[PDB]
Amino acid sequence: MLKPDNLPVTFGKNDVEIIARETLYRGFFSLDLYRFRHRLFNGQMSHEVRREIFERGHAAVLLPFDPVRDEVVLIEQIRIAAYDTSETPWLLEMVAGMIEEGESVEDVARREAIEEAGLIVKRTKPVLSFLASPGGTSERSSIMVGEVDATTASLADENEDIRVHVVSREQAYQWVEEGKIDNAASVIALQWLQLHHQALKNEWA
Amino acid sequence: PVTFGKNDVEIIARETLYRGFFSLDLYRFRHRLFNGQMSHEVRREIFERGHAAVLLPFDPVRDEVVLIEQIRIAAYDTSETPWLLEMVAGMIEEGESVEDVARREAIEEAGLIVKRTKPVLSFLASPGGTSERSSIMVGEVDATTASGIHGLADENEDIRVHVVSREQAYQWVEEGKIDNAASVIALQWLQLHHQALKNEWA
Ligand SMILES: Nc1ncnc2c1ncn2[C@@H]1O[C@H](COP(=O)(O)CP(=O)(O)OC[C@H]2O[C@H](O)[C@H](O)[C@@H]2O)[C@@H](O)[C@H]1O
Ligand SMILES: [Cl-]
Ligand SMILES: [Mg+2]
Ligand SMILES: [Mg+2]
Ligand SMILES: [Mg+2]
Repeated sequence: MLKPDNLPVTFGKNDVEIIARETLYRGFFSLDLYRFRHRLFNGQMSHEVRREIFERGHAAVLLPFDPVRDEVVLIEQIRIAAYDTSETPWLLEMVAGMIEEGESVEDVARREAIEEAGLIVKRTKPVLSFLASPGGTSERSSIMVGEVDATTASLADENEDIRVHVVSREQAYQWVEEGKIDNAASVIALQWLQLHHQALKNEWA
Repeated sequence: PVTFGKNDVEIIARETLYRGFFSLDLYRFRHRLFNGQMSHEVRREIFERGHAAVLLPFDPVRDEVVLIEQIRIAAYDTSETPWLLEMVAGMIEEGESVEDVARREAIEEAGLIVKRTKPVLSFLASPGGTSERSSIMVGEVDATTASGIHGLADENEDIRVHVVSREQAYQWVEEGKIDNAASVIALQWLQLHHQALKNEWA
């Protein structure tokens, strides 16, 4: 038979038992309660543990990058939840969209690039996929870098709710360091780009 | 860059839809459009769970990182395993500073006594559906003493500590073996600033 998969952690998916899932509140996004038992590091089985989980979904995130002009296209839009801990709820972000049945991360990213920023992506490349806050939410965001021509930017579909900004990669990175760009998807994407722009520029050359 | 501020948004109401360990709130508001007019009323369901203090344990002398392992059941449906490799992290309670929480949780979750500490970055995990803000700090630790299982008994935290070189942790992030936001952000930051940090502390 097959050998088991290698894991970087101690226990795998088979070492936990999801006893039950109950909806605590059902709205656009449901807040659920998971009842489960899992192996402890000391070898013993746990009691039943209960956790409230915000079932948010799965998102596609696209970093529009122009390797020739070394620029990034950012979108400005309001994220009301940022109101209580930010100076302004209008954030500079990446192209993004929720992924539904039968859709791929790439399909959503390309479609969002057109709807939100009026950009037509060329080559795309998988970057990273992260869990926004796994202690309380199931959300998972997959990031891809999209090859674009920043000339075609700076009139898009959602132009009254979304404003497009074309800036140098270095300017964008600087804003992250200064804390002027602080939403997870953007920070991760821009740090990744700052760590890999040369190779990506040569790859797409 | 951004020009619209809080005066460009009219929060009509914030209602509590659900209140348990965490709360679920509804925001009813109007916000200005990029054509200058005000939007119709908009509703958004927001997950309110407080704010977090995150600590990246870094040994400048050995160039190693201390990671903690623990199960996060919310990762079950989209991950290969619910047990994640993460940074020390705690919920900031009533009037506690990011530093107090980060240093306290480091003892609690990993039994590490952090020496010098430095702020890193503060981010919003997902401004679209949650108000959560996580503030990351890097803490100087002696990795040769980091070990074993920890976590608070009364909270029922079962946490195991792992010590790996900084390069490995960074490669695991680019490889998707560490993929929770706080850890990814903290480790890419470390990879971008490790030489300057070693120079300062080592
Ligand atoms: N889903 C939940 N429902 C009910 N009780 C819960 C839930 N999550 C955690 N708790 C309770 O809080 C303790 C964790 O305390 P912190 O240690 O004080 C906090 P920590 O878990 O670490 O969260 C900090 C950051 O790490 C994760 O990524 C989170 O998303 C967050 O951004 C757990 O032992 C448990 O008792
Ligand atoms: Cl498997
Ligand atoms: Mg914790
Ligand atoms: Mg705590
Ligand atoms: Mg804790």
